[PDB]
Amino acid sequence: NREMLYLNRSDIEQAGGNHSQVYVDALTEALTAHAHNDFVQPLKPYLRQHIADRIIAMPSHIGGEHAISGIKWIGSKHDNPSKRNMERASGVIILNDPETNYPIAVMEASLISSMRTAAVSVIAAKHLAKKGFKDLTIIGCGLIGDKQLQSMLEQFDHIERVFVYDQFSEACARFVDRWQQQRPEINFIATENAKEAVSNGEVVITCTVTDQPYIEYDWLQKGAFISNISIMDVHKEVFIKADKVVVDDWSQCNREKKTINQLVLEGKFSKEALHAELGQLVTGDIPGREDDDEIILLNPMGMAIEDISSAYFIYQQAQQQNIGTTLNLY
Amino acid sequence: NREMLYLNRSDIEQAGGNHSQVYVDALTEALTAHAHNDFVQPLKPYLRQHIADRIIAMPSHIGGEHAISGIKWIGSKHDNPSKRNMERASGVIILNDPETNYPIAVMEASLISSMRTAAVSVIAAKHLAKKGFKDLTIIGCGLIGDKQLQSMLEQFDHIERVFVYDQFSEACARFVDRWQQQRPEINFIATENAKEAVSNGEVVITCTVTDQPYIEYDWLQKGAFISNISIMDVHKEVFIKADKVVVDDWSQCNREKKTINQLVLEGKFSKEALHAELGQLVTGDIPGREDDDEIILLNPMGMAIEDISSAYFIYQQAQQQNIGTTLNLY
Repeated sequence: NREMLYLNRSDIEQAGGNHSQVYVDALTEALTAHAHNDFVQPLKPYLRQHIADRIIAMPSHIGGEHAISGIKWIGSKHDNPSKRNMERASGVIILNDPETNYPIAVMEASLISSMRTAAVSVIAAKHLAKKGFKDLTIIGCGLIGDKQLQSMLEQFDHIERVFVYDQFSEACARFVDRWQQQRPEINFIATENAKEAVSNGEVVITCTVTDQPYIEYDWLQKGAFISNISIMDVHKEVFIKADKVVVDDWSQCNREKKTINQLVLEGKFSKEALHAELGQLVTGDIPGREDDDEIILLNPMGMAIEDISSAYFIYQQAQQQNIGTTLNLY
Repeated sequence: NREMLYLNRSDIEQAGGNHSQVYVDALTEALTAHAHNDFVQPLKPYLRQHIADRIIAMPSHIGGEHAISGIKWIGSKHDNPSKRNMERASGVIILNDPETNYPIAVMEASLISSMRTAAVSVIAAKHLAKKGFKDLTIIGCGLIGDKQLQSMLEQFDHIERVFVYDQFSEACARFVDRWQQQRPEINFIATENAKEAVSNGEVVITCTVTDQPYIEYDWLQKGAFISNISIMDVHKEVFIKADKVVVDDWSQCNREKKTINQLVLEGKFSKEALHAELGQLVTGDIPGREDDDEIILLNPMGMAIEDISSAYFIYQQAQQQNIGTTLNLY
């Protein structure tokens, strides 16, 4: 019979998707396959009927000993939390057996999506953050910020303070209150503005939904690593002044015309100026942080192979634990 | 609760998806919205790890009084029937509420896909075939050919003979035998070659999987309508010599470099030479067949709005009849 496994968010959590390790492990493998160019990843088509209101199709194939195909079909409505009391992002991931191309799994996407994006920060930090760093900064208190924080805390037990800013001060206060209770020994500090938050972080993670940059280069401590997960938060000067700029995929960043492409089109950046793709750091191909004064920027577009790899890892754990609903295709 | 309806192929059939009318009705509306440019349809990204071995993401939004978003994620392995005794094509359609962008349905795609492609031929024939035509030609005896035939027979009761060719003579014989039993009064004729089949058809439908053209212009009877569903079957001269060429979407056909784009890039065709987009015939914007000697070619790329419209029609019928499996997203 042609069957598929359906995994809702509860099943995904039950199968290990509520903690970072599975994502770190999945993405380490996927980033390795990426550095060996053993994947295929078409440009993501956006469906706009805000730069946030859209549904994005993210297909990819990851080659290798355990190859997998699939697509993340993920949408957002800026309005959902405020007007409808629903999460902003929603979606499904479909997995496909590359032997037959048949769909084999239908899974909830939003948890997986935000967890894999947090694992991006984790893996980058393992390579690019100062060793033993004590101060973490989160900008933006949504579900992205929440998974970013959860994952950093799981992966780096030396974090002692967390600086937190959201321009909706209310969202900030609720976020700090819950986390302060979740982790009583860690000092969570709600800051009065983004500058205060950024200025204090040895690792800074941007998790907002604006498209105007506010982060200025001189807010950055010497030795800082900034994981610019929400893309548009960082002023252009930062790209020009950081000692190292890392991306997930050069060809994606250099599409017309994202911030890096605009920099290239004037005479201000080039593939030559780029320190690394992330996968290249994973493989030990190119060094990561080399001293403790370097200010280092990661600017990831976000890649389908990350979603499909993660979802696939979780699917196998679910199958092993008899989790999920078996559906018939026919 | 965030819930979705899962409809497998059996449910889709139970909900009316096993007959043409629902597709004709869905596509008439979608083609109307297309002619009024009330849709958004990104270029389809192909995932190739044969021109047939791939998975295609087909996202679209159809505006209008009952707007709907969604994606068809549909794959093929040339090999599946021969090596694995599985259907070549497989896939899922996901539907999305454009209010929130949340997914609302997960449905089996392959039946819907082939049925909507047959409805394309039906609707085009209503506008472009000679009225009362008696002779139908099917080239290719797969599931595409099968749905094309089923739908023409349902929609045109004046068909008296069906000329059938498949280059795998065995596939042809099995197809004719089953259909001869299904419809005993109609003469099904297995032909010795494609030329014999094409030469006899007042309506000719191409349903093969080759990428080399064999159909020559002078095989075509005066007054013929050819629905070139499998795209590559028709020699270039046909595009140049037909009295009318109709497409589903000009911008899609003129992408670099399909047959029509190659014609445009040399000096041999232009948007000026094109008689119509299909939607324009539906709206009564541009006349269809104007006399009974005209030889008329339809060359459809295939469009996401057709899949999503059809799936949406079927979803509503399913909801009304309590068909399908309710899934939780969370």
